[PDB]
Amino acid sequence: ATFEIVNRCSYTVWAAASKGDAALDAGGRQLNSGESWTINVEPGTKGGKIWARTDCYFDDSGSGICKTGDCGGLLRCKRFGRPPTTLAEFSLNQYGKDYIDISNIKGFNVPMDFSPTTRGCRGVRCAADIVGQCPAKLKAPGGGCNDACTVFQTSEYCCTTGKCGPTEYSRFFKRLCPDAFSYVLDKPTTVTCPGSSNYRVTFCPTA
Repeated sequence: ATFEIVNRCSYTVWAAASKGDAALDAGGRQLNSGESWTINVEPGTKGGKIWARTDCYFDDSGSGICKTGDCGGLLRCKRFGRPPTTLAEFSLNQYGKDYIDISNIKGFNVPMDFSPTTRGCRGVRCAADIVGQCPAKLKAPGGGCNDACTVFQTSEYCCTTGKCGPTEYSRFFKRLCPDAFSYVLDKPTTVTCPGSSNYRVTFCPTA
């Protein structure tokens, strides 16, 4: 499956792609404003994620740091990134279908659209100014808007027991972005696509 990753932000981002225990394609790359990077993701990939990292520095060996979404200091991510990170999430070729969503469960850093480039399903988008409107207690000093689990580490926010409800904090994310997951047990906003669809992830789709 091909994913074209497009940076429409006015600032540079460092795209990342991982399934948690391995890189997808090269795992990461710098995208200047306007740049597009196309990666290939193996069919059957379960629990894949794509995200943006901001304010990164890497040396010539590809080691460094990012202010949001850092994946163990690597340019080429092999693991998931440090919150806050808006997440494009996907599982491919699962009994004949693909499943896609956007999630704010790990917070929000950069607005995103995640859409198929092939027929048979709709895209999803979370492009509101979540960082600008972020509740004081969730603001990440390093940049972005943290999820409540990251900030407070309670069973209720982290849904540790599989029993949790919406919260004042989850409702903030849901109000700004109805089409993204706002907490673990949120009413799903997952889209079912034909198996083996192709996709485009666009950062800052409306600006």
